Amino acid sequence: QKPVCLVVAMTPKRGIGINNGLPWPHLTTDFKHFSRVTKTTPEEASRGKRFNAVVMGRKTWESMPRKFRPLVDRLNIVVSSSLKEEDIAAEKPQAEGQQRVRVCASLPAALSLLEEEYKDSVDQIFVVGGAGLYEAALSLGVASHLYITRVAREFPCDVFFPAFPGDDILSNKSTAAQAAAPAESVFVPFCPELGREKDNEATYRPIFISKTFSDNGVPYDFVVLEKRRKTDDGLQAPSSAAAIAPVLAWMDEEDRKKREQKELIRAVPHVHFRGHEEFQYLDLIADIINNGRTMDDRTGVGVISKFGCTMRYSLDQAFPLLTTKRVFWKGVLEELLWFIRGDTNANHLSEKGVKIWDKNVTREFLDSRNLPHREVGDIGPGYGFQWRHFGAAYKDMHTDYTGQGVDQLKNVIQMLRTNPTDRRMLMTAWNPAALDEMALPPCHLLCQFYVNDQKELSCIMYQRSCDVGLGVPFNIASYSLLTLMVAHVCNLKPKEFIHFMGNTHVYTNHVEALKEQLRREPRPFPIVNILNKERIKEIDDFTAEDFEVVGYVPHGRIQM
Amino acid sequence: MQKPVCLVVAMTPKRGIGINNGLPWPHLTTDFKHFSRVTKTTPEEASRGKRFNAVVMGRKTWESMPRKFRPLVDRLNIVVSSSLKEEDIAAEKPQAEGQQRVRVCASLPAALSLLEEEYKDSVDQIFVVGGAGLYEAALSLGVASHLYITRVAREFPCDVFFPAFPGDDILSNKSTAAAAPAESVFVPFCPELGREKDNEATYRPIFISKTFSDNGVPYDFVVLEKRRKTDDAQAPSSAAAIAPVLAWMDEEDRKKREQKELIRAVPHVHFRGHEEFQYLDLIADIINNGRTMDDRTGVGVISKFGCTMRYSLDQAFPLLTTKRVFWKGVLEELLWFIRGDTNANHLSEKGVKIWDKNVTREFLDSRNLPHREVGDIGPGYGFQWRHFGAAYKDMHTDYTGQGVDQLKNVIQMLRTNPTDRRMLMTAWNPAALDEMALPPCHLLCQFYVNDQKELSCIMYQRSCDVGLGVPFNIASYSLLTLMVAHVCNLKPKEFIHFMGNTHVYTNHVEALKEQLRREPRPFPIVNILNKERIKEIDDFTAEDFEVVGYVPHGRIQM
Ligand SMILES: NC(=O)C1=CN([C@@H]2O[C@H](COP(=O)(O)OP(=O)(O)OC[C@H]3O[C@@H](n4cnc5c(N)ncnc54)[C@H](OP(=O)(O)O)[C@@H]3O)[C@@H](O)[C@H]2O)C=CC1
Ligand SMILES: NC(=O)C1=CN([C@@H]2O[C@H](COP(=O)(O)OP(=O)(O)OC[C@H]3O[C@@H](n4cnc5c(N)ncnc54)[C@H](OP(=O)(O)O)[C@@H]3O)[C@@H](O)[C@H]2O)C=CC1
Ligand SMILES: O=c1ccn([C@H]2C[C@H](O)[C@@H](COP(=O)(O)O)O2)c(=O)[nH]1
Ligand SMILES: O=c1ccn([C@H]2C[C@H](O)[C@@H](COP(=O)(O)O)O2)c(=O)[nH]1
Ligand SMILES: CCc1nc(N)nc(N)c1-c1ccc(Cl)cc1
Ligand SMILES: CCc1nc(N)nc(N)c1-c1ccc(Cl)cc1
Repeated sequence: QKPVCLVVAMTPKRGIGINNGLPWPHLTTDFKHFSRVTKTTPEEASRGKRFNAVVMGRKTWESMPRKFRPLVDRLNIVVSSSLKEEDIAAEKPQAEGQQRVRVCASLPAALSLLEEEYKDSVDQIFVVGGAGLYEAALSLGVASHLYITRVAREFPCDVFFPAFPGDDILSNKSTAAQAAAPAESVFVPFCPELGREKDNEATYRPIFISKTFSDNGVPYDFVVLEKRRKTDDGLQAPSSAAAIAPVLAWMDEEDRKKREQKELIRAVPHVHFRGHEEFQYLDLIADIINNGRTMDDRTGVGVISKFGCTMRYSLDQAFPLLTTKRVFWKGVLEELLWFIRGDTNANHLSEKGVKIWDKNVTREFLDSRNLPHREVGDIGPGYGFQWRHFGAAYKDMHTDYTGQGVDQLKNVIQMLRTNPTDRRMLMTAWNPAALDEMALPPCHLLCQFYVNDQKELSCIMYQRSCDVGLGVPFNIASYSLLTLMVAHVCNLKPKEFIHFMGNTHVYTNHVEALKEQLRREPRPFPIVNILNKERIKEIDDFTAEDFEVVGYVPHGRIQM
Repeated sequence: MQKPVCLVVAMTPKRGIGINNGLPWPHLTTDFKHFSRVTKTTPEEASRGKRFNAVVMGRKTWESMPRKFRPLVDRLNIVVSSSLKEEDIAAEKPQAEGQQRVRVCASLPAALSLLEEEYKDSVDQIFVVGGAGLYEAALSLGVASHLYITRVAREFPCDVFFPAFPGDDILSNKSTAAAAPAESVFVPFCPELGREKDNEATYRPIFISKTFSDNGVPYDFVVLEKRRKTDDAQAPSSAAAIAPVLAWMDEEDRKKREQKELIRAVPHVHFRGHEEFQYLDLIADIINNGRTMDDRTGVGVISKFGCTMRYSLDQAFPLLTTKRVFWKGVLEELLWFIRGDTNANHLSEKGVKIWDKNVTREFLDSRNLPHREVGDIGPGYGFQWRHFGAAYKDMHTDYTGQGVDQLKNVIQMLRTNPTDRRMLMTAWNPAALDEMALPPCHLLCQFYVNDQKELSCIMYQRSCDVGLGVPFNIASYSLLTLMVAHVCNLKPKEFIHFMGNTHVYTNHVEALKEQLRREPRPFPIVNILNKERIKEIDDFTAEDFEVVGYVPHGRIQM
């Protein structure tokens, strides 16, 4: 009895085709993935001819170009009542060592044919579309695994993958007892022989979530879902390992005792291959809750903290705007352009609807800072003032500072353009002489740039204090966005943002909300495009209308 | 023999194990726990009708054992002796219920046969636990598959020594003495074949732990494995479902790996607990995976961007051991930093010349500082630490009260509000960079206190020569953390190293590959002397520190 899997690419609304074609421009990595999965013999992936079978409906077969069909090096089965096997053979000369294309009247007939006629030759069976055959395979319950390429952008479609148990992997579902009726869905039998019985309901659970890819401006990732019941929950010589085991046992005794005391928090534990880069962020939250120390802090709330943490995010395919909770993109962008301008007037942010600075520039708060001479909204000689005018004497948010202090951002960009191997391309906001004049001591206080041999730019930012629940996603996007902007005006390609964290903490009053967020599987990351690239020559040329975020499909509000 | 035999011992770097029929060092608590856990645990519990292990010892070791511990409880005890009588031992202290009668045997082979014969169903593992006479017999018989060695990092006077053995280079540097065939015990690989030229074994490390200490004594744990000397010059459905996808995702890295000869430090060590493995693994990862480019001086640099390491400070001090670190230089330069001094002649006159090449008239002129006196580093590291933002005239000026004194600010906050999240000290002053002989390399450090009065430090370094600078930099900021912890009545916990451009020079690669053949030795202890006299960071002098148990490998021939 041979394994059956489904292989499909779909939009978040399950769109898979239009006018008997695909909805999107060509997805190059997905095509490699489709070929490799369906052509790979089982012994190869784990490292007389044996081959796999691909089963498709008639429209999917018709949708292919004559030169491309049948799919090479796999047995092709077409489910159809009208197509004839002789016609297919008559299309073009049969190639050597290629299986004759078979036509069957239903999916059960196709599987029975493979089980019986191809018992010694076929290894694996892939159902590869379209919606008619996917629906048949789901309702039959024969698919142990679904290989889904989640395309993050929406496209006009007229053919959709059937709704299925587990399709919350694609998009947000009204499920908090607020749905008007049980969601539309195929019934998937867990034991296929027992059909539709209440006791026999299955669901598909993700075991695999890759990092985000893109081609042709389309972001997407790869997931593998495994059928489950709905009522469900180095290497060394053995002698070497046995000699070592008693020493490890006593060395781990103190940790094992404290593990067995508390319950260990773990983000979406059923996902075994955790390639998505947001798993760094989810695992960080879990590790702070599990292993941080509870302590007191400036605000009085109480925190769990760890000291010295790192994450890295790729910028060459997609943009790390986190998906298990929506990030305030407009605030990230408006605040970064404000920084770049050297602006210290937080009212300019507030009037645009970005309120993040307001609580720290009230008359009340500025007086707690012993700055009663500060007009409301004046953050003092803080972040952007130090970036563009490091060391200048500060009067107020209305003063013109052109030519005062050191313009670090200009110096970094000039060095990247002329001497990109330089090891001093740094920008800092931490000016200890100015700390008492500021509304807040800088939090993200240092960044460093680096170029490799292929004109790829990377950025490290060092943050002294990190609220992982609320601040960290925002800071990831700010400095990733900065890296895209610097790369563009320096004729570089953005490669990586690297995040160095000092005091890294969650607030104890957020612990329960974070546990709920840690039940969410990350979605594919969006793409951030720079618009009007020919117009933008210098870092000061960017405006708030020069950016577009594409394919951003985050989880909704936290039910807590 | 169906039953495994292992040797368990603690020894100084000179193989010393005993004096006056006792141990040569103050009590080592963690080693005593380790000894009990290893010899007591039966592999049902290690891997996770009574079964037990046996411990076999010589008569003097039996006599040395404090009577409250003797016989070793929950283990069968066998004493090898020509004079002790089993009846006398039993009458001296009769055994509790469910404990084993102590046996007496005339030789190690007699003891091992008794165990294979009479204790077939009950004994699991056999440990030889001393002393030198029984260790020598076991080594020469070749019955011990593994050696559990506690490496005590300090020499102590001893009158009894572990025998010289093949593999004892794991302990200390071996001079040009050849002497070994006459000196070392010959260890049969196949014990049945005895001493034949084709039957020669050696012991190789598979396990090196992090460094522990008790009572001022640093030490670590290694397990050695017997080898031939001629060796030397989830559910399957889930996993199978995932495999084709991983196969294509890894195809690019796989085809580059197949073309590269991967560098790997001492790859026979499988458990790599020693914290110096982070440094050795970093060298390897830079050579395997760094990008080769050219730098300021036109030579090749292999570089990576954004690396980290972490070193514990609560038991030992991370003075690296695969190559000697210039401790005097580390300590003098830090004291100089703490003074805000910028006169590199003050270092040079103490035999610390690390700054000289960057304060010569010729070099200073290349910095467009022709008005700088020889030896004047400008407003650099310690000046920014103690006088941040102050305007700089020369290295003779008195800058008292000028600028921001970050170091004093950090100490006062640690003393008064330790959970503050702003305890930072920076040397990166962009307004002063052009006046400095060198732009600062280690430019920012941040402190943190947990709920147990334990202090940690992060230092951020923009440019890291892993071959030469980084071991020095690690010692500098670990030492600074020890000093800050003391004057704040805190305990030092951890030094965390954040690295930007992390590189090795291509013309060091050959010498580095040699270094990567060296197994790390236990870290030494750094003690602060005269603690009662030292109340403020400025109070420390060079005489206030001692380095205990520092046993680094010697110089690289390449
Ligand atoms: N994004 C992706 O991964 C994929 C996208 N697509 C897109 O999907 C669309 C085509 O899919 P679709 O339109 O659903 O058509 P199908 O490929 O499902 O072919 C439908 C035909 O196949 C036969 N058939 C299908 N289901 C059954 C069944 N249960 N029992 C018996 N015969 C059956 C019938 O053939 P007859 O009428 O001859 O009896 C039916 O008319 C195209 O736009 C294509 O581009 C296709 C594959 C994968
Ligand atoms: N640091 C460590 O890990 C350890 C240290 N020690 C230290 O080692 C010292 C004792 O070791 P050591 O002095 O060598 O004495 P031993 O413990 O080796 O006992 C020596 C006696 O044991 C018997 N014996 C030993 N080897 C043989 C043999 N091959 N064949 C027959 N009988 C044998 C003889 O007993 P008889 O004379 O009765 O025939 C011999 O006189 C003490 O200082 C002790 O503290 C001990 C154990 C571990
Ligand atoms: O960009 C920022 C700015 C602030 N914070 C958080 C860290 C702390 O929780 C708090 C700042 O207060 P202090 O670290 O100064 O105490 O806000 C961030 O996470 N990111
Ligand atoms: O404390 C120090 C000072 C310097 N370097 C190394 C790093 C670089 O190889 C070189 C300084 O060169 P630049 O990065 O400034 O170009 O010295 C260190 O590793 N540690
Ligand atoms: C490469 C497109 C693709 N990607 C994935 N992940 N699955 C598929 N089933 C297909 C596909 C679509 C149309 C045809 Cl005709 C064949 C295959
Ligand atoms: C705990 C000391 C110790 N540590 C180790 N690692 N091995 C040993 N063989 C011993 C030891 C020393 C003397 C006696 Cl009598 C028994 C055991």
